[PDB]
Amino acid sequence: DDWEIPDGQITVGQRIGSGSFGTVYKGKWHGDVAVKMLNVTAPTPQQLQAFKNEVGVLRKTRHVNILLFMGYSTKPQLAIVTQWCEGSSLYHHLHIIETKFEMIKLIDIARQTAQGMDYLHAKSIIHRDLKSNNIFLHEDLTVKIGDFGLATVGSILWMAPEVIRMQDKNPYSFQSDVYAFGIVLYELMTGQLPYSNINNRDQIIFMVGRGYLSPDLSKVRSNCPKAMKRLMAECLKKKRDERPLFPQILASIELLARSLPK
Ligand SMILES: CCOC(=O)c1sc2cnccc2c1Nc1ccc2c(c1)=CCC=2NO
Repeated sequence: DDWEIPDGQITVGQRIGSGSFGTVYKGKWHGDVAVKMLNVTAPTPQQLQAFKNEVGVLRKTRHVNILLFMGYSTKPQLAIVTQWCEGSSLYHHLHIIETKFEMIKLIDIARQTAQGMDYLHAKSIIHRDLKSNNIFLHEDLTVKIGDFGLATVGSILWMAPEVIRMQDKNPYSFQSDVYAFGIVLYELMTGQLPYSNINNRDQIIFMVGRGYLSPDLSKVRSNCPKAMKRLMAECLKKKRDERPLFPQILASIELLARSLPK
């Protein structure tokens, strides 16, 4: 049953980038896998803890739309092994290679991301770092929500105002996750990162916190359904309690889906 992998089983190859608390690599372990690794000579109890935390979280997830946790290793170094996604993250698709997705597809990406979160929230798992960087597109047609380093039971554009102005003790809730999802909906419908016309970060932070700046929703592409625009505004509510929860969100996306191809 248990998920530890004995030393020497994980062949670590190409370095591909970074995730929360570690470096990501493409590896082999009964096929292609992704490997997030500490690569520190000796781990701090600080690091040891965030590692044991994440593993504990991942092992409660088993879902199409949640990046499949496969195993962990503490042996050569601290490392988490997950399935491989050939074809890049949603952030990369949108703001790096500039994939021009069709609308029908964009809504389906949004329908799966919603689907995955509903699952996590049903299991009382707050992601706390949802962004397009953490939304992976497996073989170009299947959304896998990844990176649970911050989840519970640095990147500010997806952060709800409440979270931005650090008060009280815990600003992170289902509602804060909904906000994050709201911004990825923005990226999808606009093909742009929010506040793109402001070049000062500490201004964007300040301003979102005091609520002087919200995402400019009149930038959604003309064939984005009125129903979809409405849901987006609902997610990006400054007051957190005026946001819907994912069960209600998902329903809306599935209703606008059926009345689209016709
Ligand atoms: C170019 C940078 O991209 C990366 O960071 C990539 S490319 C890729 C491909 N397939 C799966 C994951 C990834 C990935 N990121 C991640 C992010 C978090 C991860 C991870 C891989 C393995 C365990 C873990 N924590 O839960």
